[PDB]
Amino acid sequence: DAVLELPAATFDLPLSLSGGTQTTLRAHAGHWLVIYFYPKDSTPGCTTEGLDFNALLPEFDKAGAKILGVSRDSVKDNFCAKQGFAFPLVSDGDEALCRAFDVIKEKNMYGKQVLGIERSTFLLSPEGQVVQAWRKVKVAGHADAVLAALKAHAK
Repeated sequence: DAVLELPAATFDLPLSLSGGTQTTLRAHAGHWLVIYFYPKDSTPGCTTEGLDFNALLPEFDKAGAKILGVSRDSVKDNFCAKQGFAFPLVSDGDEALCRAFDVIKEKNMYGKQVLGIERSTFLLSPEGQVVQAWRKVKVAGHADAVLAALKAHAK
């Protein structure tokens, strides 16, 4: 079965691409979609997770999937966004997508409780079913694990 049920409206939330234009999940209907969420407060983790997926992108493509990286623009490095991944990065400006996937969590930051993204990834089928989820992700080996899961489901 599916491991998560998304509200249908999630699929037409307008998502801002790092370049300025927009996309939606519906635009990816018909192929597998990996959606990974990353917190803003860890630039090295952002960079590495993104570069790992970038290195595997041709393999993802052959296995019938696209990748979307998602975070939320916050006033509180640009280094990660400046890397140039060959898959889209989106800024979820109002946390609508993040909240749909339930990835916004409370964290303690030096005393202060704050809201932040819990690093998490979801694999969606060509028809939009969430077939597998990963939460509070350890970056090491993660992109490989997601690729392995995709091949197990799609083949």
